[PDB]
This record gives sequence, C-alpha cells and structure tokens, in this order.
Amino acid sequence: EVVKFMDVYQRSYCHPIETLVDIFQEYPDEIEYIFKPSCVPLMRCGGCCNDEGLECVPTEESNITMQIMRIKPHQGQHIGEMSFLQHNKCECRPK
Amino acid sequence: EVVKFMDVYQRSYCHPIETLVDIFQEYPDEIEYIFKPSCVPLMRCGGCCNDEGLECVPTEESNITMQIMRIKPHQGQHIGEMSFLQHNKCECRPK
Repeated sequence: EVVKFMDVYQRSYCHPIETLVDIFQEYPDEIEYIFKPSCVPLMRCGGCCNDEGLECVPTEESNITMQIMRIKPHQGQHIGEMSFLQHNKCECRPK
Repeated sequence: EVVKFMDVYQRSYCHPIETLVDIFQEYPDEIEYIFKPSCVPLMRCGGCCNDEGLECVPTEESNITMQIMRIKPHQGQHIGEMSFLQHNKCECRPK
C-alpha cells in the first residue's frame, strides 16, 4: 500500500488535471452578477516540474460551455451559458 | 457538449478531489532538503459551498505512504518513505 516512487513521480508531474475553479476568478470584472455554483470543474495544468525554477503552464487550450445560474441580488436569477478555458497540454517553463 | 446546470453544480460542490500538493508546504521545516517529485497527488477537500460564508473542510482524514526522493543538493540523494494526510470526507461548515 506504499506508492512506488515512479508512480508518485508520473502522477504528479506537470499535466492537465481536473481543478475546481472559482468563476469570479475567471471573470474578475463581473460586478453585476453572483454565480451558482460559484466554482466550476475545469481541466487545468497542475503538478510539478524537474526544475524548481520552472512553472507548469498551458501550451494548448480549448473552451467548454456550462449552464450557470446567474444571480442579481434582489432582482432575479437565470440559467445562462458561460464559457471557460481548459488546458489540453502543459509544459514546464520559466516563471 | 453544453454542461447542464445540475451536472456542474453536483461536480463542483465540496468533496475530496485529487490535488497536487507541494511537499514543502506539508513539511515546512524540511528546509535543508529538496524532494523529487516536489509535489504529490492527494485526495483533499476542494470545491464550493452554497453560501459564501461556508468553507469546504475535512471531517474524516487518513494517511498514505509514498516513496519520495530526498535530495541534499550537490551532495547526495536517497529514496525514502513519507506519510501524507488525505481527506476521505468533506462538508460545508461556517467559517
């Protein structure tokens, strides 16, 4: 039940991994709506690189469309489609 | 292709999700050493809650043992076992 070294290493290295992303972080200029859910599941680059001086960043990206409940406090709410970027491929690169 | 509202709601809500976690964060006084890999895959509470006030936190925990390469830079390196905390269950409670 010990995780073998080469298994830890391969599962942790820089690669797209399902990440729970705050919508407001992805749309930092929204001042009219709040969202339910407030976060979405997005494939995003994550993990570590050989060189500590490098960061796991996206090279290839694509969109995905999700129905989000867009809420205007004391006014209303509606289900609407919003798009989010996904990372399809990642690389280790200078921060 | 459009992710339907109840799918994104259920998939993003507070639950243990695999999270790539910096060892240096988990072992902050392992100062003299670096590790390979530098991050590990761990189940951790992630995602959002119904109210902004509520936070996603663990209620059941457990340990996992991994083979990690302990390195003393420009000196030596050894593959040993390290224990890491995982989250088995999460719940939304007041901050």
